[PDB]
Amino acid sequence: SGFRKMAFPSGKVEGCMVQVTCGTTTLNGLWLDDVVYCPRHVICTSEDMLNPNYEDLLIRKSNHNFLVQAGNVQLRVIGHSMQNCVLKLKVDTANPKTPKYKFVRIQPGQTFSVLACYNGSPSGVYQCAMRPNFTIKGSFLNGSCGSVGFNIDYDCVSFCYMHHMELPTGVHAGTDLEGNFYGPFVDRQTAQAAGTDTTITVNVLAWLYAAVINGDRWFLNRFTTTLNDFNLVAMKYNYEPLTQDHVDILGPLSAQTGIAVLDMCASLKELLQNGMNGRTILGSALLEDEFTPFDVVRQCSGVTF
Amino acid sequence: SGFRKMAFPSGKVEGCMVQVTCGTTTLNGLWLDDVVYCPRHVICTSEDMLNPNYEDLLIRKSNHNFLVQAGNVQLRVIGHSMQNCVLKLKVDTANPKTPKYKFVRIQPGQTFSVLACYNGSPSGVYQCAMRPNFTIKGSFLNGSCGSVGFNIDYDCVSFCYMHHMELPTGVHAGTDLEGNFYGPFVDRQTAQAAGTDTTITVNVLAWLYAAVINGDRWFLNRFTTTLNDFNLVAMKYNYEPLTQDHVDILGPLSAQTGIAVLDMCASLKELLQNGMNGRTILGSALLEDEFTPFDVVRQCSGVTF
Ligand SMILES: *C(=S)NCc1cccnc1
Ligand SMILES: *C(=S)NCc1cccnc1
Ligand code: NA
Ligand code: NA
Ligand code: NA
Ligand code: NA
Ligand code: NA
Ligand code: NA
Repeated sequence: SGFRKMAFPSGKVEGCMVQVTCGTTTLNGLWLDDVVYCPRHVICTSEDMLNPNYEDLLIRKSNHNFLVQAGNVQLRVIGHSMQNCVLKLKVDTANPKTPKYKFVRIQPGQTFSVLACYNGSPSGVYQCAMRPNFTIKGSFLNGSCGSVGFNIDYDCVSFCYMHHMELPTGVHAGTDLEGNFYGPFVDRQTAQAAGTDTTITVNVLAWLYAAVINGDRWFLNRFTTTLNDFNLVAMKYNYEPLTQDHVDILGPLSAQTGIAVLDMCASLKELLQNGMNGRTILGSALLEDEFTPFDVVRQCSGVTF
Repeated sequence: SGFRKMAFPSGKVEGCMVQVTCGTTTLNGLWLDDVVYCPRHVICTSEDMLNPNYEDLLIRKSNHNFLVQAGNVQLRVIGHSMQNCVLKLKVDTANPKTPKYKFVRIQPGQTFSVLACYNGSPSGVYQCAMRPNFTIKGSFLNGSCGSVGFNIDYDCVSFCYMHHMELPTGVHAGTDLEGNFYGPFVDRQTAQAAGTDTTITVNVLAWLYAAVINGDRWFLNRFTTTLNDFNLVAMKYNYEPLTQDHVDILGPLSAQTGIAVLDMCASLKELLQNGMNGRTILGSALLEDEFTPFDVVRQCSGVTF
């Protein structure tokens, strides 16, 4: 009983974090096998960040200019290359703590854990979602770049995010581990604005299922709806449109609870139109959208790693 | 920028989790040096839990009846003893992953991270507070007993909680690592009710400081108050009384922001009397009370471990 915003256990990723310094800039790197991955903006001065030419800046850099430290211990850099917006630093030692891993590019609405790091050392772990506008709402200060986001499946870490940027509005932008930004963002200190941050409808529904499984049932009503009728209301409240693909993914929660997905949609429609009237669901006064249907099943069934 | 409910990195504690089985009951143990700590109710059948005599049940148990497994590998039990509500199982091997550690008994209002485990394996990590009624609001299923709560100071783990019980209301009870329950709870399946769950006022104020540091300032008003005047309002809204000790602990946040503690109290008084009028603070529609003043300073300054 109870339902919490839960992060994956961080130990497998803690063993991969290193410090990368180029000139006067220090941030974090990810050490997997004999490669260290980090944001390419490690090479930029404060002048440089305003309008950087990364290919031209990288000409003036050699292997020995990239200082990589794993705990108390210096790694030897034997190659470097740029892939999109990340640098790959080849080192002479394979990380002995390298977990089974994959690089995945996630979809908007997918969740992941962030291990926020400074100087190659972990500060804390929390759960994030990739927003529909391809930002994340993190907790990141200067020096946090190269911190990563991940999911675990038993013993295999799927890395999906590396932190690069804070926008002027205080939301966060970054890349997959191939160095491709999520969304239209660029690694330059220029005004970039995010688009509409819509609510992840399929995740809200999953969390309403989690609420029913935990005895918070006050919001269940006498109504049903259709995908087209629900979606007219979703559009008005800046919710993502629900598709049959989303209905299919919610099937196991529907089967466990005996509440038809379109019935839960009609409960959600009423909460949008009426508000919460000062009541809470699973200790929240807002509809929570950073749990996926997979997250709710995992937490409600006690899946381990 | 941004502010998140952040857990400590879990790796140091992941290395200490084991599985303990007695008869048909399996739960989690904490392996530090050559001792495994676990809830004494590991020895109880389902009949037994209704009215257990732990001393009498333990007479029928020998070292070889306690099955301890660390990953794929069986530990040899060479002694056992009961201390309050925990068993201490002496094993023939010191845990090679034993971190620097301490056992601490926390005060109500203090926060900690929980590593929720099943079968000795980690499921997830989240942040909790010790409530003023000495319950916690966790996420725990059957098999989660022996999961622990902890804080880290650089490289030293302070264990403060071991999970034992779910109350009929779905809140959680457990012990320190000396086996003394927090609150009046007992390790018996009998109806136990929690007292009033009051709000941790000093933590709400800390979070309002975190909000100002992050640019969420709409709630700051033109008023001040006194400790006695604020406390009349606190009592009416089931908030804990504020003491000068709490005012002193909030000093560094007051100094950083230039907002006098009693001024922030007057802002909080207005939020209690007026509500949020459908607005949010740091993405919450409720006043959050599970960040300590220490937690806010740590997160806002990027402290690592
Ligand atoms: C990374 S080392 N620097 C950019 C930045 C600053 C603050 C928050 N997020 C990213
Ligand atoms: C521990 S193994 N069993 C008791 C229990 C059950 C559910 C949640 N919390 C504790
Ligand atoms: Na990280
Ligand atoms: Na992004
Ligand atoms: Na959700
Ligand atoms: Na634990
Ligand atoms: Na307790
Ligand atoms: Na708080």
